Amino acid sequence: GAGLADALTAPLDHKDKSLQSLTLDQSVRKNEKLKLAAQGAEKTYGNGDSLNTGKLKNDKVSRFDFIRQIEVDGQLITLESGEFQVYKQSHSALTALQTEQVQDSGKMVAKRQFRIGDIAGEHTSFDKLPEGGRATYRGTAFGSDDASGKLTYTIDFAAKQGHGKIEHLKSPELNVDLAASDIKPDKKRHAVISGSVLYNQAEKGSYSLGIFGGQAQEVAGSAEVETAYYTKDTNNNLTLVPGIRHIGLAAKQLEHHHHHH
Repeated sequence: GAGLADALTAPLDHKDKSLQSLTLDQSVRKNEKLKLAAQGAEKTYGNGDSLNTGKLKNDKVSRFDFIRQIEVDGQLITLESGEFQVYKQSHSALTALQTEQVQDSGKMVAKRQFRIGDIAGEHTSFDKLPEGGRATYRGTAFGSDDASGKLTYTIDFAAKQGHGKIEHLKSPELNVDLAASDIKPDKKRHAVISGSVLYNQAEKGSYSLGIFGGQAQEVAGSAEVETAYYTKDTNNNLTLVPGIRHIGLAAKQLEHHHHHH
């Protein structure tokens, strides 16, 4: 697939597959500039700009190089550097950022972080949900340095309650269970599910999924798993501090098309 450079250069096309535009909001805030570069050329994005996801492959992670910067007195200052990840589905898509370089004034230090960017798509109205039956969504859960997570979720529309499970991630602590939670309409009446995660029947963080698709075809959100990492003091004093591991979640129902299997 060589159309990943077309996502940064070619305009929006109505014939492109599935979700063709992603509004970059949380990925780049305020006056910041998010420069994406991959394959051939590059494109700079501002807050609210559109990402031409239509020319990216569905159900796969596209990887760009991102430089998050800001202008100070007419000159761009590199705030963050790393890899920008985009997972595209048919009615929803989400982005993630792997921090590789931060500031620490004029230089850049090497720090590795990972956060979830935007989670956008055709939000399903809570007032337009099915009434009865259980939908099975299967897809990907991807975290820092691991895109092979297998996400499985199921929603009961008669009880308005869904639950899930994450498997096959490299770190066995991240293979956590998505506890049962109710379907609730958010501020914009969109159908969202928020709950906790369970490892060995113990709370280890939270998770938030959004229902996307005109007929609730897909679910897309993120999970925050509670972990603990080491901090090396200025005198080599280790401290076991708590941290959060962010996991991108994106699943879809099994499709049945008119003219192909």
